[PDB]
Formats: sequence, C-alpha cells, structure tokens
Amino acid sequence: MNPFEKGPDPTKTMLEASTGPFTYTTTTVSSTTASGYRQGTIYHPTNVTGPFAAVAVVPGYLASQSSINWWGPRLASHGFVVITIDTNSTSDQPPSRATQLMAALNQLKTFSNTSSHPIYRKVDPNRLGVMGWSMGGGGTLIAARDNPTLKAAIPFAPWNSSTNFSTVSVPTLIIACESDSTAPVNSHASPFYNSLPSTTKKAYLEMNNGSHSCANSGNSNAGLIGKYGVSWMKRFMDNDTRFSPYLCGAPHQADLSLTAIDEYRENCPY
Amino acid sequence: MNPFEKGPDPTKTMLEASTGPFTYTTTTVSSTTASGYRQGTIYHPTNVTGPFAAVAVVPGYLASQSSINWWGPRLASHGFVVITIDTNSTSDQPPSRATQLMAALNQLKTFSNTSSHPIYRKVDPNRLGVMGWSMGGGGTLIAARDNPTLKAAIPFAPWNSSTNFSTVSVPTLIIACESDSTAPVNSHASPFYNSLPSTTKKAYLEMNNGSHSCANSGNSNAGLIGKYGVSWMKRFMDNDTRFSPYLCGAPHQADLSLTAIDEYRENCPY
Repeated sequence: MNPFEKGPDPTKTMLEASTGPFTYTTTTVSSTTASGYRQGTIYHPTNVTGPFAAVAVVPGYLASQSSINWWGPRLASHGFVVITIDTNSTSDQPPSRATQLMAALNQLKTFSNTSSHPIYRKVDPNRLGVMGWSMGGGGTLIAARDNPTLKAAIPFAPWNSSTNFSTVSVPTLIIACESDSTAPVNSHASPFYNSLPSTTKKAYLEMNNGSHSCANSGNSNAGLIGKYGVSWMKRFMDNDTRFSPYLCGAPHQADLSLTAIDEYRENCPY
Repeated sequence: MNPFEKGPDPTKTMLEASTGPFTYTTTTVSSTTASGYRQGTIYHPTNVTGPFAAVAVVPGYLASQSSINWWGPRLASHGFVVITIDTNSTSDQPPSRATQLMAALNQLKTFSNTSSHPIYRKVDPNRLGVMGWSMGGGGTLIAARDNPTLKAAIPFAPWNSSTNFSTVSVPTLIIACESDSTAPVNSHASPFYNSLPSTTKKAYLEMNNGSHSCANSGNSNAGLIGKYGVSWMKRFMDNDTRFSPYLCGAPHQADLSLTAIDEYRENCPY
C-alpha cells in the first residue's frame, strides 16, 4: 500500500468535478503574520487526517490572488494544503516570485509546527510543490531549478526572459494558452518545455484558443485543466499511481480528441 | 444617458453606511391583502421619483421576516422597492418559496398599478429581483431558473436538496457563511455557484468563520455585506456601471485584503 494515498479511486467524472471528495476550509494569513511575502490564503482539507503534501501558488505581474486562487479549493478538496500568495509588490519579477513561493512554503512548515494554528500537523514538510501564472510561472520554473527537492511544478501561461531550464529535475506540467498575446507560447511556454532534460518527467497541455488567462480563476475549461493539475500533484507529490492513467493511459488518450486541447506533449510513462 | 441610474456617484463610505442616500418608508401588507404569500412589508424610497427596480426577499424554514428584513431599509435607501415576505406556512419547501417570491413581485406590480396604494407608479415591472435565506435561497435559485426575465438573484446562506442550477442565466451573487453548520458551504452554497454556467454573470462572497446567520438581520458585517448586495442590484437591475469598481475593480481588490472575507469568486468583467 502507498501510505500517501488519500480519497476514493479516481474516475473521469470525479477528476472533472468542480470539487474533489474532501471538505475543506480556508484560513487567511494577514500581512502582519506573512513572512517573505505580502499576505495569503491557506486552503486545507477537513474531516480527513493528514498530513498532506502542500502547494504554493503565485500570480503574475500587477495581479493578485484572485487570478489564481481557484487552485486553492480544487486541490484542497483532493487532499492538499494550498497557500495562494500576494507578492511584496505586484511589480515583482520572476526571480522575486520564486523567492516568495519558497518563503510561503517555509511558513506553511512553521504553521504546521505551531499547536495554535488551524493547519497544525497538516503539512508533510518533505512533499512540497509550486504553481504560478505568467511571471509567477517563470517564478515556478526558477523555484524548481533552485530547489530541486520540490516534488512538482505547474507553471501556467508562463513568462520568463530566459528559456533555459535545462537543469530542472522537478516533474513539471506546463499549461499553455494557444492564443496567448502576453506570453506567446512560441517565445515562452513551448521553449521552456523543450529545454527540460529528457530525464525530467514532464507534460505540455496547450488549450485551444486560450487567452493569457486560460488557466486562471473562472476559466471555461476548469474541468479539464483541474483534472490535469490534480492528477499531476497526486502522481508526483503523493506518488499516487491511481492517477497515472489520467496523464499517460487510455483516459488521457481519450482527452486528446477534445476540441479544448489543441496540443499535448509528454515523456510518459509515469 | 442611463435613465435607470439613481442618486450620487458611489463611494466606499456611502456603500458601507447603514442607509444609502435616499429616505425610505414602509407599508405593511396585511394577510388579508397579501396574494399568494402570507403577509409582508414594503420598503420604498421617498425623496426620489421612480419608477424603481423591485426585489422580493424570503426567509428560511420555520423563519419570519425579522431574519431577512435588514435588506429592506438597506436596498430601499439606494432606490429599490423591496418586499420582505412571510410564507403561507413556515414549513414551505424551496419550490413553494420560489412561487411565493414571484407572487410577491406580481403583487408589487399590481400595487404599482393601484392609484390608492402608497407604491402607486413606483415599480418598473420590467426590472425585478429575488433574494432569500437558506431554503429561501434555494427558492431564489429555483425562481431564477424558472423566470429568466429576472434581472438579479441573491441567495444568502442558501440550502437546497439538489445542487444542479446549470441552466440559471440570471446574474447571481451567492453569499456564503464559511462555518455554516445548517447549510454547509461544501454541500450547498459552493456547489450551487460551481453549477452555474460560464455565460451567467456570477459572484460568490464567503464570510470568514461565518455562522448560518452571517447575512441575516443584526449580522456582524452589515456594512460590507450590504455593500455587495447594493452593488449587485445597482449593476444588474439598474445597469449602473458606476458600481462596477466595487464588484470588479480596485475597491473590490481592497476588500479581498479584509479578514471578514475568506473567499471571493467571480467572472468579472460583467
């Protein structure tokens, strides 16, 4: 038995649902408490005993938590602790966004070690992941490069000046928005994916006609995008091979006829 | 250029005040007069000429006007005609509460056509909305499903036996109470919001640690909650784009930093 396995055996319907099998609640982190980032919101499972793997999520340039926080409930309801952060400045660039992701994860560990905190004992400090939008997606790839003990990375509509992530060894799912005019896939998401070494478990999910906000809060493909983000975090943070079919097997292959997906790349099996 | 726009340009101060810029009065509807609901109280503006959009508000199971009637003064003082109703039986179920919401709106129309009545000519019969608590919030969503000519719907701490509102096309703001142990958000308000179509203008306002009564008369955050209800009815029933910033812009982003709000969802811009 895999000791990290949580929740019922997955199905397509369960993975595409707006919420997973778990109840969750949401705790605010004030600017006074927040260390190394401006402020945040923690989404954590309830009525299920952990500890759980934990994910930090960061927005893009001039953006706030509202752009990215649909990931909080979507992952929390599948047995993850999620922190969505606001950056010290909304003008922060990718390297700064990488530092703030790691600061958020470091504080989750502190909160998990604090008897008074709602998330006391909820975080497995050794099973951590990062996600982010646009320059926060650049920050996600920089965090992965600089912190290779991270278990998973999901940049979405990522933006970064440099395309060289040839040393990244963290399992990385890049979510790309076909029609993106802010972070064009041919200058950002696609070259990032192509740089990753052959030995790094990886995927590229490109959404048909996607604008730059195609994986943001309120998007019209939340069922499909959420199915991939949850499956990625289950497989790589929980080692949960019940989710492998949705990334690499017959369920995955059936997705590739959906008009919503214009392209998918991977180095399956995993 | 918008003939439905009433009153001064909005400010944070004006929107959080216990009353808006208009004076209002009340007219009791006896159980002898009331047609298709038990009885009610009408709240209507007095220092401004209409006609005005109209709203009906229904309570929850076993509950009376007193639980929901704070909305009367708050919305009437912003240029709406509001009827707070008692149901034929306090044991009426959500489909019955939906029928009674519409019967109350229909009688507001009749009174507005009744030369001797205090609200003669005050209702625009083309601009109607619904609100309700708990089973009354279930009723509100059922009314919106079955009456797509409605301009707006505001279920608050809603309860319903079914979560599927995937054909509601009426602009819907769901007000949720995070710690609700009567209509838990994980089983009611959140699934209702998540069922709404992408084409439906919508918002989800969840109050931090809120009990089931978090949006009822005498609640602890009536300035902030009433700001959202007034802004929703202005934006959608008056097509008043002056209120857009309070729902979708910088003032709204400033609210998301308040401890009182644990979650907000929307598909801005509207």
